[PDB]
Amino acid sequence: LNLSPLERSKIEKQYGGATTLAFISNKQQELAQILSRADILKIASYDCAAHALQAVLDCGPMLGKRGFSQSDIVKIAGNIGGAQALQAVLDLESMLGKRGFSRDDIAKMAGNIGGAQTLQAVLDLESAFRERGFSQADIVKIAGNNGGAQALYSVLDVEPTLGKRGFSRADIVKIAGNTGGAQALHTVLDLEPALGKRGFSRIDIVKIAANNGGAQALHAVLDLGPTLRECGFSQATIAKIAGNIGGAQALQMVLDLGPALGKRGFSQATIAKIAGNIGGAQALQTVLDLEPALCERGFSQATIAKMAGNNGGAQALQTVLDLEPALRKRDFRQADIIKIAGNDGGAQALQAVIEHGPTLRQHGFNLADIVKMAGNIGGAQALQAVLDLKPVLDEHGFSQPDIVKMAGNIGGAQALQAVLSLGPALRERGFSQPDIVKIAGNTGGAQALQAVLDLELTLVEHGFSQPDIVRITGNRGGAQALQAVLALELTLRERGFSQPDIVKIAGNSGGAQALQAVLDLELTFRERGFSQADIVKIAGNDGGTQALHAVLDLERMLGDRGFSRADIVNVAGNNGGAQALKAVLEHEATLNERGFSRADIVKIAGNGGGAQALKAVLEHEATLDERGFSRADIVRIAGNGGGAQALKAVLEHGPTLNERGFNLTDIVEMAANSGGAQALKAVLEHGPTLRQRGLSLIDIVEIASNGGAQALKAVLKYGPVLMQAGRSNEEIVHVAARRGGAGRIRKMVAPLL
DNA sequence: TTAAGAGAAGCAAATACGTTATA
DNA sequence: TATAACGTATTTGCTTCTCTTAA
Repeated sequence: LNLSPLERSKIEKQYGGATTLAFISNKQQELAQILSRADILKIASYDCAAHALQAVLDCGPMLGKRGFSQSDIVKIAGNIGGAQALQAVLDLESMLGKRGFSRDDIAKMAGNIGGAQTLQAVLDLESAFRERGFSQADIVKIAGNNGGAQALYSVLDVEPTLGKRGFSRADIVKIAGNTGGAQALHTVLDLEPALGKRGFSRIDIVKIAANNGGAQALHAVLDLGPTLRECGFSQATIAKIAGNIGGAQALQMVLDLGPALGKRGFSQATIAKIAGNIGGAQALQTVLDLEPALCERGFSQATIAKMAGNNGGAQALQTVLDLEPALRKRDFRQADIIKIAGNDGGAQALQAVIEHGPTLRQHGFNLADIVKMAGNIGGAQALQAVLDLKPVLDEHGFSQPDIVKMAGNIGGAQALQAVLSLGPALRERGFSQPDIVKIAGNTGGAQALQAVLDLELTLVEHGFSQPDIVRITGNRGGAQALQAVLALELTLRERGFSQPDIVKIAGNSGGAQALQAVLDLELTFRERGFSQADIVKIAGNDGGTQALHAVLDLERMLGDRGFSRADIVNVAGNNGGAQALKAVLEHEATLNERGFSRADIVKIAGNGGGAQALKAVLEHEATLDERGFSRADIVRIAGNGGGAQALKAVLEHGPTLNERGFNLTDIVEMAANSGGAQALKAVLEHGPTLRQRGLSLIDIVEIASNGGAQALKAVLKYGPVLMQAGRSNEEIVHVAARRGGAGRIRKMVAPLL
């Protein structure tokens, strides 16, 4: 084996690694019979691998046949004391088997440090976790971390005393199910009293403690807690910082760095938002050390605080400091850069962009696509998976946008494999190809495709159908919703609900939480009393359960400020309704002062984004009066989805469009639609060209308000071509000035291109 | 050599909020 | 109008590396 002198040193730098490097290049051929070159080098990357490699050749073959996988074998031998843990499978892989333990089960105990004497700790307290309430499953999760024998021997010791102290058995498990959990428990048993007497909830104590190094986080609260409060930090905010891996390091780093960041501009809420992830301590230190080099490249400190405000943000800030020059010397705009690094693992997505970006444009993909596939958590995996799978997907008959669809969401790497693995089978069930692309086309897409295959048969008989199985999953509800439909549609079919009802409530992101939410709330709603249609209206949108709970919490106060039932439902019955309902109560005061009636607030709030639109009607209503717009006009412009954006647009492009010849009434008609901000934008930049081509002012206004930005961009691209082919201006305008005008125009060109 | 523990980075999935385009 | 279809934020939950301390 020709080891690159990099590969060598990575073996030699281990405690005993000199002895190992001899051993591998002595018994090459033996080892070659069980291990790949990768497997070897991975085993040899741990302290004393000489003895671990010898333990693969003694116990490995005699474990291929005891029911273990070679992938499992490596994960156990490759580790500190990995030779003891492998010895301790051929020692007791049976006394555990004789007690109903899987192979993945035994593998999961041995595949961390200390694995050997944890296996024999399970062997002894399978009977004391038994007559204790604890399941066999429990035992494994606790023991699936480094040295979980400490965790086991200690759960048995703290459970009695804090079983009777407001802690679930599945809180005890959350705490001990982490490397260094013995510490975690023993630190709780001595600190939850002092923490209750400081206003910290029981749930909070759980979260603070249920990470690696939970014990350090727990003292750090009793140490820096009070001192953090007298800086401007909530007990809510404090427990969010400490609720992560290295909370003790994030807290301490806030103190050390906060007042220095709080003078560089960084608001205390921004700072915490950065300190509130894993490695929050690292981000903080990195932000303060890369502000200027970044302040001098076009990065606003709100933009800087985004890149820092995720997992491994410290690594994001640096990979951008170094590679913004390169990617800007490529064709990437600052906002694209921030998308590809403003995610967890952004440093990786970035490097992956350079590493595959050119090779991808060659494959067919423009840069809007590459930013879409990289602008996700795990975008590095996403781009790499698109390469390796590209020829395959083409064979299976998938469009290029159909690739960027599946690849464009989180876990897109996974989604692509799933449509190769599953999918050829899914046709046999009777699903369409675009039906399949919908299933794979959202987050958790790989997961959904499996769920469909597992469940669709039992579902169709249960009184549902494939078309509204596609509906439930293409609409983001996913695997979770399909499992929840299955297990709940019976309780739901005794409480009075219909199938298109159950379909509607499932057919949204979060729809599994909603199905259960209705079940828990439907009575109290009916008690108040809203009808079933109301419950379904409120529930059947993204974030359903939030909306259902907010109504119940606020229906009183709203009815105390002039608003009717049918008002509350209309404000609740869109995405963000929970948000829309809190904003009504908070901005209803000054909106009555500024000339807006009750039914108007409902008009402004009774769409998705109602919280934005109400706030936006609080900002611009002064300076829209002094431009000439009536109150009634401000209500039309805001009273659509995206209302907030269309009021910013009427401000921003309003004047520049006046010169061009558009009257204020015109501006209103173009802005008073879903997408109005874009209709104005498009008229702004494409209006003058269309005027040079022979189109009326009135023509442009007719298209922009029927119509829309899309229909204008289409007249723009193909108008000339339709003319050359003998179409008239009057034709092209009548056809584009309606709903789906864009598509109508592009169906009119097509026989030409 | 083997354990124990602590911190950080990255990946995937689920859920929540918002904006646009389409009859 | 209601909804399809995106675009992103926020939240949970791992697995995997690296690193230190300790015996």
